[PDB]
Amino acid sequence: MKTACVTGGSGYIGSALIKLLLEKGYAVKTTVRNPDDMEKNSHLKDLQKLGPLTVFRADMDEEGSFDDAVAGCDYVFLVAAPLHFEAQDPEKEQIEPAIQGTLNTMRSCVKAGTVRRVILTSSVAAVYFRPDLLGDGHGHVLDEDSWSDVDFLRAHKPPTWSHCVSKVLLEKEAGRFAEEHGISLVTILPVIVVGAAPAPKARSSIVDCLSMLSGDEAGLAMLRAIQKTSGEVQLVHVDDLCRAELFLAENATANGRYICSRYHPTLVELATFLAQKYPQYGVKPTDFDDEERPRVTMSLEKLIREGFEYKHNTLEEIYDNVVEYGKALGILPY
Amino acid sequence: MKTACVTGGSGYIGSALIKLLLEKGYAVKTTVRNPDDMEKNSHLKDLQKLGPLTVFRADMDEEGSFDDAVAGCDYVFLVAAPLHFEAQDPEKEQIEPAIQGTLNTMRSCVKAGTVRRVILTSSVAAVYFRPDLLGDGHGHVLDEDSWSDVDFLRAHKPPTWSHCVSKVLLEKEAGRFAEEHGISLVTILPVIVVGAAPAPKARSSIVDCLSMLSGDEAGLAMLRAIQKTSGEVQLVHVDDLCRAELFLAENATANGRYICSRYHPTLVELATFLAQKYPQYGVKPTDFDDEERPRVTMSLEKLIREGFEYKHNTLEEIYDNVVEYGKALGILPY
Ligand SMILES: NC(=O)c1ccc[n+]([C@@H]2O[C@H](COP(=O)([O-])OP(=O)(O)OC[C@H]3O[C@@H](n4cnc5c(N)ncnc54)[C@H](OP(=O)(O)O)[C@@H]3O)[C@@H](O)[C@H]2O)c1
Ligand SMILES: NC(=O)c1ccc[n+]([C@@H]2O[C@H](COP(=O)([O-])OP(=O)(O)OC[C@H]3O[C@@H](n4cnc5c(N)ncnc54)[C@H](OP(=O)(O)O)[C@@H]3O)[C@@H](O)[C@H]2O)c1
Repeated sequence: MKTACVTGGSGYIGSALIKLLLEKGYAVKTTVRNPDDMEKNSHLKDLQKLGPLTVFRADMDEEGSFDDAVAGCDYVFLVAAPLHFEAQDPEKEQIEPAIQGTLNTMRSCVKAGTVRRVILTSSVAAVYFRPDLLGDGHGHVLDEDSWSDVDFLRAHKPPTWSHCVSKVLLEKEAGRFAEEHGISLVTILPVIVVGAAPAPKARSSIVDCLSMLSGDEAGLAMLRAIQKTSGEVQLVHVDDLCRAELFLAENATANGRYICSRYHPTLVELATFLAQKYPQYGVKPTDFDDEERPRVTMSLEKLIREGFEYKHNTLEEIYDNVVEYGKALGILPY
Repeated sequence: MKTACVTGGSGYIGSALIKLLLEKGYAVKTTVRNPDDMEKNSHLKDLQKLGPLTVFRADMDEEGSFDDAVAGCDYVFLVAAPLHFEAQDPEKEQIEPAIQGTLNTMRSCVKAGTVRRVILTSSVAAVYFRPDLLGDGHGHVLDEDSWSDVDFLRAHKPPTWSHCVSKVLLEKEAGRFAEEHGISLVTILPVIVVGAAPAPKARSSIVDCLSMLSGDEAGLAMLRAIQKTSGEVQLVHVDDLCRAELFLAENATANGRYICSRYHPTLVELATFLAQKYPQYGVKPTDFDDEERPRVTMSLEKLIREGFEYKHNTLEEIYDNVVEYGKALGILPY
């Protein structure tokens, strides 16, 4: 019956979203950059056994190249994103591409004429950087009215500044475009995403949410930075994120942007849980002892108030299947 | 003018609910056991300044004494309840009287013929005691389908077992009665209640939530016992509880029982916050350095799902005015 597009079928979240859509009885069109690279897209053949799944070549840097994948779709899920933070001149090799790639895909949706709603996958990176509140000494519950401070980040350019900036600006641009062209756009703002997916070359948050077990120094540093800034980390199961995305597509009254987040542990509480459940990795929870900081946390109320239900509600349920995914991926050594 | 009854106007929560009802424009009737006790009831005279407030003499052990107080009321808020003590026969001295006193007030509610809805104040004490969930070493989120285990509590009679049993059995019986007589009954289930109220002789949870500042040994043990069991405590501001009670009376869709809770700190997080904001009391957060424990927490979703909004959402807003209240009561030395 209904048809939907997912950009970046080879991606972590995009692969998970394709599965849900097929299981839910959708015809699905997805885009990858190199449909012939079976090292990254071998899962697509398996996913085709669940329902009608069509693969298209596309690149956010090639204008109009999403025209065919998005043609005929009732819903489009803008999941793919550059995400190459790297360095150099981020304003031009990260921020401007991200903004333009988003507008590229948006134009293909207007040219299709069929798209009843675009669902954009942004990030709480576009929510949390509030230099008027961080450093306050007080706790804060941030909601969807909160936007990361682009001006402050451009001025001081702290590490990873271009990530929050890309997300804020691509979302503002996509929203204006949508209003300009009369197309319905809804945005979901995930926290750290945890869980298994079909993608065979996923890295992304799997590396970070598993870093206590692998000892990956970049994942560990990313977790500690979030905790020192917000007094906690925030986690959501990929399958809840996917269901929330589909929920926003299918509920007519859905409107605006939505935090998607479920469990907010401190690092010592997360490490204690992993050490007890997976002792083979030798986690030492005291490695993560930290002061009790004021909590700058994410409000969970918007999706809930509108009738959505998370199914992975405890730490145990959020980590129900990610460890085996990391092992299969090679992210974990055993 | 809509009219509502609040049982136990001398009490902590009862007084704050009276105050809310008046500000919202209700005609309020309330009960106490000695209307002439102006030391204990001075606030009832002060509250007549903000709206119509009539005081009656009633006792839950005295059949029919609530007839006049609930007569002509659209809503009846059953806040009053006998306080817990340690009895040689908690079945005859506590459990059975708690049931009967609840049914006593229920009868007056039908006999009045006007009562559109009864709001019962129970407690998460009727939710949390789940021997499997508490003992299995895993985290859990309890919701409104969870009931404290009466059979287990009777079989093994841990200290204070009769409190949870009294709340479960009286809620069950009140629900049976309401069905059998055609009166709408909604039940609210609060956690530890924090904040200033009009009552001049209030103790209850004010004692417990200030016990870190006061040194009160029974309060500190109460907090520590909850942390030992659940890995945390659960707090809600008395004004949100009062607004939630009113919300459940005025929304015809409301149905069943509702947890009322908002902020769930560990003891060391609560002590750290109090030490930093109230140094004059010499709180030592390290006194609460617990190994931590699996977290058996409360679901907040039911009231949110049905449209209710909490106003005290950070730990600091939950403690926005209770320290001054404990001083005015003499619970806090200075
Ligand atoms: N995972 C989390 O914890 C998290 C949290 C918050 C927000 N998000 C956001 O959710 C989205 C999905 O992220 P993810 O975790 O699934 O990471 P991912 O596995 O790296 O997915 C990124 C996708 O974008 C594709 N892509 C990048 N540049 C492209 C381009 N120029 N043209 C076409 N495709 C391009 C990638 O394909 P190639 O590999 O072929 O380049 C890939 O499929 C992202 O927008 C992320 O920023 C994720
Ligand atoms: N405060 C919390 O953290 C919390 C948490 C969960 C549930 N609750 C429940 O919420 C309700 C209000 O509690 P509270 O904090 O406001 O404690 P409270 O200040 O002690 O109020 C309890 C009231 O019950 C009245 N009462 C006791 N026996 C009575 C009787 N035989 N007849 C008539 N009245 C009687 C008492 O009036 P007298 O002075 O005349 O005895 C008293 O005012 C309670 O049902 C409690 O179980 C409170």
